[PDB]
Amino acid sequence: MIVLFVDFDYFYAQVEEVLNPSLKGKPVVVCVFSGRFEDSGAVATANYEARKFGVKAGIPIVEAKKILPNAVYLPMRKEVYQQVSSRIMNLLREYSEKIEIASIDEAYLDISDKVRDYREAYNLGLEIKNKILEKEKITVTVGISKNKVFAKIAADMAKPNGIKVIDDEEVKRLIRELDIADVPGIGNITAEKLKKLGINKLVDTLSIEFDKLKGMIGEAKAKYLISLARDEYNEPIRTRVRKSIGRIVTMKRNSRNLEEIKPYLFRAIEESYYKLDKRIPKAIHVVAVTEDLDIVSRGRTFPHGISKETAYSESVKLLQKILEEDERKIRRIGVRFSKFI
DNA sequence: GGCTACAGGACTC
DNA sequence: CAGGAGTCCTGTAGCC
Ligand SMILES: Nc1ccn([C@@H]2CS[C@H](COP(=O)(O)OP(=O)(O)NP(=O)(O)O)O2)c(=O)n1
Ligand SMILES: [Ca+2]
Ligand SMILES: [Ca+2]
Ligand SMILES: [Ca+2]
Ligand SMILES: [Ca+2]
Repeated sequence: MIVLFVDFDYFYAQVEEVLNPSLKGKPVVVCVFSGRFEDSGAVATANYEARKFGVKAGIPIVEAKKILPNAVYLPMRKEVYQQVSSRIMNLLREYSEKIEIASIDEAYLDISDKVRDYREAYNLGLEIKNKILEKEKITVTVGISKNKVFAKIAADMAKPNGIKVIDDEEVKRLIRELDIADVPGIGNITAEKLKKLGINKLVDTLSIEFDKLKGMIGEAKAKYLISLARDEYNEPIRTRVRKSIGRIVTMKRNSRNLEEIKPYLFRAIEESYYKLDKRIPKAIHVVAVTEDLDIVSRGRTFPHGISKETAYSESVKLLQKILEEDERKIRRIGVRFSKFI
């Protein structure tokens, strides 16, 4: 199989640049203002200008400002980025029916039947990079390999504004050399408990007792890593269908007071229903982020669709449930709908 | 034993 | 100083 992965560069930031070219060349920081106090919130993402100085996704906005006080701080305008995204996804579909839109920012294309080899695949990569630049002036990075995991690693190595092919030999080389931390799906926690078994590379999973790998990191995860080490990994490119829709908001104040939280919970429901469009969920979950950043939740599945009214009442019951079974204070409250009809 | 629901865990962008 | 949205897996407990 031949997979061609497309990853838009500093997507949110670049879209802002396309809409306002004077930004070009400056450090741009796209932010999620929380509402609690001046500059409370976090960085959603930033361009390379800002990034090369340590301003990265997830850090607090005030910390970003300490590092880059004169950078441009823009509020997230997701709907805008989503519309530009949708248009680019449509361009990619001209290249293949077997397409997987993994996020607002990435897409996997199976071009096995469009191209004969990696040479023709690389060339198809330039063709795509060019198309997107012509139509939307967005630069992207193209990763190419025999499966989704290595096509993504390929792009991770070539961004930004790049294109890279990882043929069969480098796959073998990477299995040996590549820091297993850089493997998609392995975060700090997993990587810590991995690399602490001397497993620092994909190969190391082959020589360790299985019940043991699986003891530290779970079955699915160990099979995944091993199948990759054996160069026997295969996951087809697939149309993705959204399985949940939700909304979570940050309260001005942390609270444990039911009447004080309801307003937030209710607004989160309204926004959620809106996004459901015509989907009818059978399940609802009330999600709360506590005082200390711990996530708690209580849900319920119904044998029928959930009307907005039923969502309102059930959410309060679920919220009460949380309040009763957890003495902590809530800082963020929301809901998530799933199991659509 | 294994399938279901539910709640938490970990990860990705 | 700690936003937001969405996905997959696992441990536990009911049940067949
Ligand atoms: N922690 C994070 C990470 C990403 N984001 C959002 C979700 S999608 C948008 C992608 O922006 P981005 O900077 O282009 O992400 P990348 O790491 O792919 N940058 P790139 O090198 O272009 O692929 O960032 C976020 O809100 N919070
Ligand atoms: Ca990405
Ligand atoms: Ca990107
Ligand atoms: Ca063509
Ligand atoms: Ca990692």
